[PDB]
Amino acid sequence: MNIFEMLRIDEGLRLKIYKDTEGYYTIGIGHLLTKSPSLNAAKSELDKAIGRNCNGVITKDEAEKLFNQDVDAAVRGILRNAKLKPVYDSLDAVRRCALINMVFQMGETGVAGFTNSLRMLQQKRWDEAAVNLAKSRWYNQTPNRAKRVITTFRTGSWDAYKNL
Repeated sequence: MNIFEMLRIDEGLRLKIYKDTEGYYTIGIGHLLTKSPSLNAAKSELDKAIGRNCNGVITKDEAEKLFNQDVDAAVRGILRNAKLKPVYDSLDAVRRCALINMVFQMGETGVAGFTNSLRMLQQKRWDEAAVNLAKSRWYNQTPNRAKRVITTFRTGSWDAYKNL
């Protein structure tokens, strides 16, 4: 398993504009288009993103292209972030994937807000950190996904995704 396979399990693939768990306009593999309530604003962002007139629909090809960009941006954001970088560097390969997953879902900013958990992950206090991560809006709003990510941090293995 790798980051792409992991995210693709968590996000799914939709070739038509759709709404977030959050109600936001999205397409592809969890590519947020706009936080704005207009389908029209979303359509406009979509065409801007792809470089063609899409009329709200893309190909698999285009979806994966956006996906490659989003993953690349997530990793680069982590590396540029003063709070994130140190944690990332301290982690093993599997756990690194779990941090990347969080960043992709919630953005650099959102994750950098989990001060106490970050501290515990750096210290390699896996069980403690898993309990602290669960105490969040994130876990209450998307519990099955959060619990997959959390197990990943707890165990350092891909078991949560084996099932799936």
